[PDB]
Amino acid sequence: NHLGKTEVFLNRFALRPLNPEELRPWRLEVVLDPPPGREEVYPLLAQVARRAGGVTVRMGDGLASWSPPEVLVLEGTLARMGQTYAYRLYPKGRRPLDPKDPGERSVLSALARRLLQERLRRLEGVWVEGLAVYRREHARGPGWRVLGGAVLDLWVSDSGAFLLEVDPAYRILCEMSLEAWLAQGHPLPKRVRNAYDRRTWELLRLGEEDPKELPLPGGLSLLDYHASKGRLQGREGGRVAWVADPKDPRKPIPHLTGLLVPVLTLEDLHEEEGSLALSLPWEERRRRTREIASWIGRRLGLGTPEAVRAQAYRLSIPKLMGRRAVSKPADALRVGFYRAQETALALLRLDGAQGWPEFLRRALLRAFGASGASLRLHTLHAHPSQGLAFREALRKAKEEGVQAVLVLTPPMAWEDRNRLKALLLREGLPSQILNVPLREEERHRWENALLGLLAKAGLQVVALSGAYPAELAVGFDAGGRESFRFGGAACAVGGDGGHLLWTLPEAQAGERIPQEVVWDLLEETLWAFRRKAGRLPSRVLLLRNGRVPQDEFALALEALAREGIAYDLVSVRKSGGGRVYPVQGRLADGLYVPLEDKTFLLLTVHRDFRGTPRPLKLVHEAGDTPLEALAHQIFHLTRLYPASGFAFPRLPAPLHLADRLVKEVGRLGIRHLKEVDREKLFFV
DNA sequence: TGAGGTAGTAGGTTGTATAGT
RNA sequence: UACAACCUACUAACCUC
Ligand SMILES: [Mg+2]
Repeated sequence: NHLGKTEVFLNRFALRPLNPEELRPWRLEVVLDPPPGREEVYPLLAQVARRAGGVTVRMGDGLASWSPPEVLVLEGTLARMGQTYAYRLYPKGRRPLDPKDPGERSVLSALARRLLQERLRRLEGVWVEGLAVYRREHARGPGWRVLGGAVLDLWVSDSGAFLLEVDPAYRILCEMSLEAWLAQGHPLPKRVRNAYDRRTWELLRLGEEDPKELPLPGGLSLLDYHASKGRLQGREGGRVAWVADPKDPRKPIPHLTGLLVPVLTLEDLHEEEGSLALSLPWEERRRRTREIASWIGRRLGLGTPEAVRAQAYRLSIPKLMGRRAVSKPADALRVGFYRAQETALALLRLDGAQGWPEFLRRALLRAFGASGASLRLHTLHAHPSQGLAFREALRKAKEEGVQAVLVLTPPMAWEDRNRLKALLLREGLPSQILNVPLREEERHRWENALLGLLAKAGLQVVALSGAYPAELAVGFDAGGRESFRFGGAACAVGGDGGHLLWTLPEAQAGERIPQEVVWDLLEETLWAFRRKAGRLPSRVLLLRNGRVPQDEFALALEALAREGIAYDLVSVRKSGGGRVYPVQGRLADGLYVPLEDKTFLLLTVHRDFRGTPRPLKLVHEAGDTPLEALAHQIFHLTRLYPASGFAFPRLPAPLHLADRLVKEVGRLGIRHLKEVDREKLFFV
C-alpha cells in the first residue's frame, strides 16, 4: 500500500457478550381485534409492545420480551387511526435468537436499546430524553443553564456482544419568564414558549396596551382570560407581548410576558456568557465520550467498555490545478484558471451608483491576464423597475456574448431575490449577487462572489491532476421541496474533472427518483462526456446523496452494462458515520476507514478546530472498484468545487452541486431554464 | 445574498417490511 | 410510530478563511 496507516477509535465501545437469558427472550403471540390492516400491522404491533411495558419489542407477527409475562399487560385496547382495537398476548414460550441472522439480531438489538432506555429512565439525577442523557451542568447564568451529557445507543454484535455508541450532547434550558429576561436588559428572543405548556410562538413585539383592558375576542381581559385558567397563580402577568403562530406569522395574538418563557439560541447566551460554545475540539469530545461510556458501563453491568478501533488510511493529497498548481480555488484568481475561454460579463447595479468597482475590475483583468484569455466587461444600464422594458436591455446583453451577470445590490428580501434571479434567468443570464455596502478588505466575500460569478459564466476554474478509475463522475440528489421532490444530477466530466455541468431536475412525488429519470439524467451526462471526449466512459462513478432506495438505479445500471460501460454506485450519507478519533497524534482530513465490506467512513474535511468533524458514511452499493480507489476519488472530488474559494465542501463536487441545484430549482422553479447552458452553474 | 462548517430548539418529510390467498 | 435517511425556521446568526 502506498498510503500511510493510522489507527483510529470509533465512538463505539465493545461490551460483554450476551448471556443465555438475553439470547432466549420470552416470545408472545398477538391477537388484535379487529384484525389489523396491512399498512397498519407493524405500527400497532409496536404500540402493543409499548402498551404492554417492560423490555418488549415487536418480533415478526408477535412480540419478543426480556420481561416475564407476569409483569406484562397481556390484555388491553389501543386506538389507532380512527379504529379502536383490543389486544391479547399469548406467551408462546421462549425461543432463542441467533445474532448472525440479520433480522434476529435486529430483534436482539431492539431489545438492547429498550433495555438501555429503561435503565436510563430509572436513574435519579439525570435528565433522559429518549436515548439522550444529560447529567452535568456545563454552563449557567441567571434563569438558564446548559446541561451536558450524551446521546447513546445499544445494539447487538454479529458475534453476540453488546455495542455502545456515545456522542456528547448538550441541552439549553431557560426556566425564567420573558419579563425577567427582558428586565435584565437582554434583547427579545425570536421564539417563545408558553409557561404553562409546550405551545410555542414567534415573538413579534411588546405591547403598549394594559392587560386588564385588552378586550379578548369574545369575553374578557387578557389578564382576566389567563386568570380564568388559573395561570397567574404563583406567577406575575407581565407586560403585553404580541406573538404569532409560526405556521402563519401574520395575524398577531395577545399574550403576557409573565407567562411566556424565552426559547434560547447560542447568541441569546452570547449576550451573557459570550465565551460559551457548544461544539467541542475533537480531543475533548474523545475524552468525554470515554468518560461517559465508562460511566454508563458502570451503571449497566455489561462489562468494562473497550473502545473499538479501526485501521485508517491517509489518502494521497489531491493535486489541484489552476493554470498552475494551486492550493485553494481562490488562488486561481492569481495564477489563472485551469481552462479559461473568451468571456463577457455584465454588471447590474441596483444601488444609486454606477460602474464596476475598480478592485473587482483589476482582480478580473489579472486573473484572465494570468490565464491568457480575453475578457470584456459590460455594464447593464437598466433597472428592474423599468418593468419589462429592461428585458430588452437584457436582450442586448445576450446578443454580445454575455455569459453571466453581477448584481451589486443592498440586501434583498428573499422574495425579491428570487423575483430577480428568475427575471434574469428567463433570458438565460445566470446571476451572482454581491451585497453592496462593500469594501476592498472584505476580501473573502468579493473573491467568493467573483469565483461564483465565474463558475456561473461557464469558466472551469480548477481541475484535478491524477489518474482515477472513473472518467465520469455523476451525483444524484432528490428534492428542494416539501410534499414532493425534484431529483436531479450534476457532473464532473473527464478524469481531470476538467468539466462541470448540471442537468434539469424532474418533479417527483417523494425521495425515490424514478428509474427512468435516473437513466435519463445519466444519459444526458454520457452525452456530455461523449461530445467533448469523442468516446464513451470506460468507467463511471455514480453517487447518491443519502440512502439509495431499493434498486432505483437498476434500469440505469443495466443500461450501462448493455452499452458496455463499467460503473460503481456509492451511497454517501452525511449522518450515520459516528465519530473518528486518532489513537495518537493529530487528525488531518483525508481519512479513510474501512468498516465492513461494501462500506467505509471518510473524514473529508477538518478545518474549524473549535468543532469536531463528522465523517461521511459511504456504502458501495454496486460495482467492483477497490474500496480504496473509490475513497481516493471521492476525497479528491471534494476539492473540485469552484464557488467556495477558501474552504472545501464536505461533499464531493457533484453531490454538493446536485444539492445546491435541487434547492435552487426547488426555490425558483423549473421554468426560466430553457435558455441556460448547462455549463453555467447558475445555482452556486 | 460569500462561503464552509459545528452546535443548539422546535417542527416537519419519505422509506421498508407488514395480508390475503 | 420506532428504525433508517432527510428538510425547514431561528441563520445574512455563531465560529473560521
Ligand atoms: Mg451563490
